[PDB]
Amino acid sequence: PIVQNLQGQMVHQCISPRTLNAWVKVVEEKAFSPEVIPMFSALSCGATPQDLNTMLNTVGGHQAAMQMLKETINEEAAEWDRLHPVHAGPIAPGQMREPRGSDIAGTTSTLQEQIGWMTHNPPIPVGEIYKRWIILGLNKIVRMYSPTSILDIRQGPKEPFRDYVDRFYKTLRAEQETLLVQNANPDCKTILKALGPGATLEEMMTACQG
Amino acid sequence: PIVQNLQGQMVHQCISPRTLNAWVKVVEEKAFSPEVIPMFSALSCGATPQDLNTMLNTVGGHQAAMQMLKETINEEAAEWDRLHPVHAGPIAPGQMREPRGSDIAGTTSTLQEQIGWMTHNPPIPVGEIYKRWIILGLNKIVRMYSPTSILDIRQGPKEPFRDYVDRFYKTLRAEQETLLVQNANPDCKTILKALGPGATLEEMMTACQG
Amino acid sequence: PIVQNLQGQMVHQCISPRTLNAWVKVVEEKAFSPEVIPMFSALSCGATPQDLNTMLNTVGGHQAAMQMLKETINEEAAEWDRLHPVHAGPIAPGQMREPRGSDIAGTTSTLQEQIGWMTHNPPIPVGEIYKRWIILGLNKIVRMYSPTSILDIRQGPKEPFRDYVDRFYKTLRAEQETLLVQNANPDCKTILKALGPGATLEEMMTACQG
Amino acid sequence: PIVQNLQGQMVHQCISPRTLNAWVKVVEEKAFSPEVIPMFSALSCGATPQDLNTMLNTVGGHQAAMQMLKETINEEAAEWDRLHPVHAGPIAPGQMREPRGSDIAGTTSTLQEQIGWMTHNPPIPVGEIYKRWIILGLNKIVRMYSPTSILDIRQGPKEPFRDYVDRFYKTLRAEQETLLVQNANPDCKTILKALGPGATLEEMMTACQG
Amino acid sequence: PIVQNLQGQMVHQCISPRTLNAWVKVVEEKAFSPEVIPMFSALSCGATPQDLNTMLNTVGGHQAAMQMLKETINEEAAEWDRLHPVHAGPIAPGQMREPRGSDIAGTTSTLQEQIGWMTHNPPIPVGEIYKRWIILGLNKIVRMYSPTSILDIRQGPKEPFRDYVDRFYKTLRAEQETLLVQNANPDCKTILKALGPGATLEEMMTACQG
Amino acid sequence: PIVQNLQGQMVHQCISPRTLNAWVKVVEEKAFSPEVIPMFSALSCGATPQDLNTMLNTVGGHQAAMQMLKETINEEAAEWDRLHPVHAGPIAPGQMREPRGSDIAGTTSTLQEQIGWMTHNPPIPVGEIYKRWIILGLNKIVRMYSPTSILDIRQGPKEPFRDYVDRFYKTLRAEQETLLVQNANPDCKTILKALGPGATLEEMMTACQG
Ligand SMILES: Cn1nc(NS(C)(=O)=O)c2c(Cl)ccc(-n3c([C@H](Cc4cc(F)cc(F)c4)NC(=O)Cn4nc(C(F)(F)F)c5c4CCC=C5)nc4ncccc4c3=O)c21
Ligand SMILES: Cn1nc(NS(C)(=O)=O)c2c(Cl)ccc(-n3c([C@H](Cc4cc(F)cc(F)c4)NC(=O)Cn4nc(C(F)(F)F)c5c4CCC=C5)nc4ncccc4c3=O)c21
Ligand SMILES: Cn1nc(NS(C)(=O)=O)c2c(Cl)ccc(-n3c([C@H](Cc4cc(F)cc(F)c4)NC(=O)Cn4nc(C(F)(F)F)c5c4CCC=C5)nc4ncccc4c3=O)c21
Ligand SMILES: Cn1nc(NS(C)(=O)=O)c2c(Cl)ccc(-n3c([C@H](Cc4cc(F)cc(F)c4)NC(=O)Cn4nc(C(F)(F)F)c5c4CCC=C5)nc4ncccc4c3=O)c21
Ligand SMILES: Cn1nc(NS(C)(=O)=O)c2c(Cl)ccc(-n3c([C@H](Cc4cc(F)cc(F)c4)NC(=O)Cn4nc(C(F)(F)F)c5c4CCC=C5)nc4ncccc4c3=O)c21
Ligand SMILES: Cn1nc(NS(C)(=O)=O)c2c(Cl)ccc(-n3c([C@H](Cc4cc(F)cc(F)c4)NC(=O)Cn4nc(C(F)(F)F)c5c4CCC=C5)nc4ncccc4c3=O)c21
Ligand SMILES: [Cl-]
Ligand SMILES: [Cl-]
Ligand SMILES: [Cl-]
Ligand SMILES: [Cl-]
Ligand SMILES: [Cl-]
Ligand SMILES: [Cl-]
Ligand SMILES: [Cl-]
Ligand SMILES: [Cl-]
Ligand SMILES: [Cl-]
Ligand SMILES: [Cl-]
Ligand SMILES: [Cl-]
Ligand SMILES: [Cl-]
Ligand SMILES: [Cl-]
Ligand SMILES: [Cl-]
Ligand SMILES: [Cl-]
Ligand SMILES: [Cl-]
Ligand SMILES: [Cl-]
Ligand SMILES: [Cl-]
Ligand SMILES: [Cl-]
Ligand SMILES: [Cl-]
Ligand SMILES: [Cl-]
Ligand SMILES: [Cl-]
Ligand SMILES: [Cl-]
Ligand SMILES: [Cl-]
Ligand SMILES: [Cl-]
Ligand SMILES: [Cl-]
Ligand SMILES: [Cl-]
Ligand SMILES: [Cl-]
Ligand SMILES: [Cl-]
Ligand SMILES: [Cl-]
Ligand SMILES: [Cl-]
Ligand SMILES: [Cl-]
Ligand SMILES: [Cl-]
Ligand SMILES: [Cl-]
Ligand SMILES: [Cl-]
Ligand SMILES: [Cl-]
Ligand SMILES: [Cl-]
Ligand SMILES: [Cl-]
Ligand SMILES: [Cl-]
Ligand SMILES: [Cl-]
Ligand SMILES: [Cl-]
Ligand SMILES: [Cl-]
Repeated sequence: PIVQNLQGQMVHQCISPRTLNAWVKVVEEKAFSPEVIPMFSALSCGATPQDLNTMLNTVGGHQAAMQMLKETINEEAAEWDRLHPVHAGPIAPGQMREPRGSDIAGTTSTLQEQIGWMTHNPPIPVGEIYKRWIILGLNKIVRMYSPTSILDIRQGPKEPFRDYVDRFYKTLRAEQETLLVQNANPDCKTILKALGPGATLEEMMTACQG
Repeated sequence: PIVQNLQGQMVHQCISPRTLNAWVKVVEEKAFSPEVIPMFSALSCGATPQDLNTMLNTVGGHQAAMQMLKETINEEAAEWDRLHPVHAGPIAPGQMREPRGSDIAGTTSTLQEQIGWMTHNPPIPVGEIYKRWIILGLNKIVRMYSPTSILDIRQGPKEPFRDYVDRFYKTLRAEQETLLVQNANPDCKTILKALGPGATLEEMMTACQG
Repeated sequence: PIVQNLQGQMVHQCISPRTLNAWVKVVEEKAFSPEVIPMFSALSCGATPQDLNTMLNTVGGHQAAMQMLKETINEEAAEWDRLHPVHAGPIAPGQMREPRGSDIAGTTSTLQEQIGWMTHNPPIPVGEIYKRWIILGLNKIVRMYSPTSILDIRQGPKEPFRDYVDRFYKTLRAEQETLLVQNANPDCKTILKALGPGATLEEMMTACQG
Repeated sequence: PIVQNLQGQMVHQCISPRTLNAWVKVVEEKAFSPEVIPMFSALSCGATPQDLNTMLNTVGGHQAAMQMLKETINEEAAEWDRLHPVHAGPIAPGQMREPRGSDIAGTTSTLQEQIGWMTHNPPIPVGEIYKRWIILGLNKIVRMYSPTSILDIRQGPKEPFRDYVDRFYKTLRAEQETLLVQNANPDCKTILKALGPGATLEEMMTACQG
Repeated sequence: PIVQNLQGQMVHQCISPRTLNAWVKVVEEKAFSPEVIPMFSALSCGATPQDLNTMLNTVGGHQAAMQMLKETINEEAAEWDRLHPVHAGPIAPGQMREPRGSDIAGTTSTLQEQIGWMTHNPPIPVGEIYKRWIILGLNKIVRMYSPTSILDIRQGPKEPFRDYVDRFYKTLRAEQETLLVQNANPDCKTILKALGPGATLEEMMTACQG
Repeated sequence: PIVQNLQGQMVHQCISPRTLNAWVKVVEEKAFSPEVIPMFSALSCGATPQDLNTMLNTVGGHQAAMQMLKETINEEAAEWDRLHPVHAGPIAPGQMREPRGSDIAGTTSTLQEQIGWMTHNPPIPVGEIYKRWIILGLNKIVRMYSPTSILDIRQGPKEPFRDYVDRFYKTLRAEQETLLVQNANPDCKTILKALGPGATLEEMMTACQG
């Protein structure tokens, strides 16, 4: 990634073995759960487009999702070229050429060019633009691999209300208020209807404790 | 987080994979025990609002508690806007705009803005203000998930006094003096009543050793 | 490797025990899966030819592949000498001699010479030239050890379409569009034929969900 | 803690996840064995009063001992106020207010104030003063939880003298010379009595080897 | 070891616990396999003669090999004194005395003297000279503990050619072309004889795939 | 320990949790094997007398040996006072008082005084003087706990000569040439007697391979 060192300058440093291993392990253990996306954004802090492709390439398996990640990046890269056409001409000394979509994705750009774009003044955050494309495609993967719909998360007759709300918002996070009340069991729904329409979650959970 | 480097300046650095993993593991192993709150405050030392949302997002499951954490942050953010209304006008060069409640929560604020607020002179510790909101909501979660009341922690007839005091103050910490004497078994309560009302814990524990 | 320190200068530092262990473990666990190649490129970030030979030497076993890696490096080193003949003459003060193929492979070159080449102005990235030779030979090993052909990856009658696409592009990555449709089961192929020839993968996967 | 950086100045840095985990694990595995006290003093090297409360708060369970640690800190803090009464008056620029007992314990003091006290010239080591209070209370816990008295550590008829001396000074360390000779078995005590009253331990152990 | 810090100067730093543990573990797990030698050279990067003796001393067991390592170092140290006799005389200020064989082995030399030799201008790499002696003796140990001769590595009638070449060059690496063809089974040797005398390994392996 | 930072000055830094854990684990797993002594010397690189007492205090159990370590340190400290009597008088500004035996052992000396002694010009290496006392006492512990004598290490009738030499020099290292030949079995001793009195170990091991 690009990290500010002891001085104020932004400089490139190699991706650490801990970062490489942490990203590989979180995909092996949690696949494409919703919490894998913010873990990816944190492990790729300040990452160059080369570092982003490194993390995505180290993932063995799940190639159906990774191929869908290819098509999404290609769609976003094509829209970038539609909105930012590169103007031909010799690049002035001390300046950088305009990045294309494939340049932001690290396909037609070198590490030196990515360092120049990200450390420019003003900078061209090609790493954050690429990560924004990857996270978008990763969110489409999480929604596609979401197994349960929010309409099928109903509280059991003996299920504690806390455990049911855990399953409700867990499914809601993968799929990306009153339905929570409607899907409760008859005993708790009677309690929640007498509580008022403007109750908080900690008020609803406290009312249906057992 | 924002860490003072070799020079005196405060600069941003990426959250480490060790910090990300340490927070995820402590929630998997201890859930919402009282000691998870100070562990969260230590792992989020100098954290920006972005780093705080990162730690809260990496938590898979327990979404009922995390959704209650949303409503608490929204309540504290709304009170911040009620006490600190943003005055319109162009921001002077070298200055930062006034943060709103959602800006402190990292919702409508960029990392660059959070760096400017936290490294300002004088600084606006939006990270510590946000963490103070999160810890408050986390304390409400610990009290809600506290299983046992302090009134039901009584010493057994054969239970050693040390083990009973362990259960007493463990429950007392989750729920957030004379009751300790009252809930002791008849043999130790006779000893403690003859010891005096101003005895220390190490004096009470020494008196009921067996 | 060669890492820019606190100052702007590029300086040599020893390869870390974490990097040594991470490369040995990834070969023990995944052998020559496609994702081992980008893991090798990331762990050898900024590596000198000496560090590259170190990583390749620490691999115990798989010597059939490592010997094929020798012949590939020898072929690329011989082509380098054919395109870059060293011109005889005394080396001027502050300058470096022209590297041969065996010099880039770290065979006839010292660490001091590799530091001088990589930190020259302009630099001679003998480490990146050598790594480009190693990755090329490693790609030939992955293709040789690829067990299944893409023609034999067909969807089962009861196999979910997601799992089949996982096996399809996993094999496709090792071997290095319409065939994916042709190798599907009759039920999904009927669905995909009525979808159109320009469908995306997430559209094809959504159409054959079961 | 407060660590001298590259320059000569003392600056604050966040407590590391390794330090947090090392202290939690050593209490889970060894509870209040005598060697836990020096482990606590080493892990809290240069720690601020905030870092000390962090380590003590991350301990789950053993709340009977931790509550006794509260009363000891309160006793030492009350004695500090009895010996160092704070004199009222406006604090001069560049100076710090006089710390109270609760200020040294991190109860009524901010991290900024603790940084100012510990980095003052001359410094006020509120962290070392607080740690001296904690270690004192921790030593009272070790002595209270010491199970065996030194009077009951006697050498068995077939017990090797080395193993018996191991149990002797292990108990002696928890409880905090001739008794070692008296508590030996008749065979070794006959040997030690003929050795002289001024024998060393390695001389006594060598004399009773079997 | 001696590592260049933030400035250009070479300075001594303590050997890390990770380096100490990594060397002890690799000897416990792989003993004296050929890949242990380059692992030793990498873990001892920039090591002083004191650090080299530290790594060799931390090895418990295998003392027969370590004693053979003593005699080899003594032989190389005696040859160094035969080629570099120390000339008597007072050492000038800012200069270092000429190292003997036992000085390079860290036997009659202090750490301060080793720092002065390795950081001299021009430097006397006593650490690299000592490591060159140790690696030479370690190579004699690997050849002595090599169990199988290359003449006894023959391909089985049903053994895949890939697995046989793995055993061939594994044995060849421990012992330190046409024989590979001769030791193949009759079916593959017929294929290799019709392939030509100038075939590569990947051509020979491809020809005998089954 | 005292480590040279980015500048040339020697400064104190806290002992790392990895160093604390590495020393505790090596005593739990290997007790007082000979290789524990050089592991202690490496982990205590640049350690102050306070850090040395920290490592020795974190050892739980083995108190018989640790108490023998007390008496040895007391003997060496008493000899230091006999050879270096402290001359009374006011200490000049910028100077340090003469250390006593208990000052070198960290008993009557503060960390600030130990920093002043070790960073003086010229320095007083009280840490290396103390470590030299500890290693001496640790060597007496290894010899006392050495179970087998070198006279009882004889080669079995069917024992391979390599395994027997492993047991020979392993015992020889704990206890601290021709005997190796005498203690061999009759078959190998006949071979070694016909080899000559000036044979090396690798020659003797090669001659008795089976
Ligand atoms: C090659 N490249 N081409 C693209 N677009 S394109 C013409 O339409 O195909 C494409 C795009 Cl859009 C984005 C980036 C890459 N990029 C990759 C990518 C990363 C990546 C992106 C993902 F979104 C998901 C990933 F997991 C990895 N790695 C690969 O794709 C490796 N891979 N190979 C094959 C196969 F063998 F089947 F072809 C398959 C894969 C993974 C996906 C399924 C099959 N690595 C690199 N390393 C070194 C140097 C440059 C690059 C690089 O620039 C791009
Ligand atoms: C999105 N946002 N919106 C809010 N308030 S609001 C209109 O009323 O809803 C809200 C508030 Cl108050 C605080 C912060 C966030 N914030 C989050 C939050 C963090 C967070 C806060 C918690 F207090 C508890 C957490 F675990 C995580 N992450 C999410 O909330 C992710 N999430 N999504 C859904 C669902 F899919 F169900 F919608 C659910 C969750 C977790 C809780 C239960 C369901 N991440 C971010 N990352 C990247 C960039 C910005 C942001 C961000 O600004 C805020
Ligand atoms: C010695 N050298 N010679 C070559 N070309 S050449 C005349 O034709 O043979 C050759 C080439 Cl092309 C590339 C680099 C090396 N290089 C190696 C190589 C690395 C390497 C390259 C690979 F591509 C695969 C690897 F795993 C390791 N290590 C070895 O080869 C060790 N090894 N030994 C034997 C055997 F004993 F069988 F001979 C075998 C091996 C491994 C492969 C199978 C057998 N390490 C070194 N360390 C210290 C100092 C210099 C060097 C070094 O310069 C070169
Ligand atoms: C709150 N505070 N108050 C005190 N003195 S006082 C009026 O008489 O009670 C007291 C004293 Cl003397 C010392 C320090 C604290 N301090 C603690 C303490 C640390 C601590 C000290 C110990 F010596 C042992 C510990 F483990 C932890 N943490 C707590 O005490 C948490 N806790 N809560 C309860 C309960 F819920 F039961 F109340 C219990 C505990 C732990 C002990 C048993 C019950 N953390 C903090 N974090 C953030 C900011 C400030 C602070 C803080 O200033 C002080
Ligand atoms: C003592 N010294 N003497 C030598 N040459 S000499 C007169 O002929 O014997 C000799 C040589 Cl040539 C090389 C270096 C050492 N050196 C060792 C050596 C390292 C070493 C070298 C190896 F090549 C293999 C190793 F594993 C370790 N450590 C030891 O040897 C410890 N050891 N002790 C005994 C025994 F007890 F049996 F005597 C045995 C061993 C290990 C080998 C088998 C028995 N450590 C040290 N630490 C602190 C300070 C200085 C030194 C040191 O200078 C030298
Ligand atoms: C206290 N002190 N006194 C000594 N000499 S003296 C009057 O004759 O007794 C003595 C000497 Cl010579 C050397 C150093 C210490 N030193 C220790 C020592 C370290 C140490 C040295 C060893 F060589 C072996 C060790 F493991 C630890 N720690 C202890 O001894 C703790 N301990 N306590 C008891 C008991 F409870 F039984 F008393 C026992 C032990 C361990 C040994 C067996 C019993 N830590 C400290 N921490 C904080 C601050 C100062 C100090 C300290 O200065 C010295
Ligand atoms: Cl790392
Ligand atoms: Cl995976
Ligand atoms: Cl794959
Ligand atoms: Cl831009
Ligand atoms: Cl369901
Ligand atoms: Cl419930
Ligand atoms: Cl569910
Ligand atoms: Cl990390
Ligand atoms: Cl969890
Ligand atoms: Cl979730
Ligand atoms: Cl403010
Ligand atoms: Cl109960
Ligand atoms: Cl009790
Ligand atoms: Cl309970
Ligand atoms: Cl490391
Ligand atoms: Cl392997
Ligand atoms: Cl091998
Ligand atoms: Cl070039
Ligand atoms: Cl198949
Ligand atoms: Cl499916
Ligand atoms: Cl398959
Ligand atoms: Cl850490
Ligand atoms: Cl615990
Ligand atoms: Cl608790
Ligand atoms: Cl003071
Ligand atoms: Cl007992
Ligand atoms: Cl004994
Ligand atoms: Cl006992
Ligand atoms: Cl380390
Ligand atoms: Cl071993
Ligand atoms: Cl040994
Ligand atoms: Cl030389
Ligand atoms: Cl064989
Ligand atoms: Cl094969
Ligand atoms: Cl074999
Ligand atoms: Cl550490
Ligand atoms: Cl132990
Ligand atoms: Cl103990
Ligand atoms: Cl001295
Ligand atoms: Cl024996
Ligand atoms: Cl043998
Ligand atoms: Cl034995």
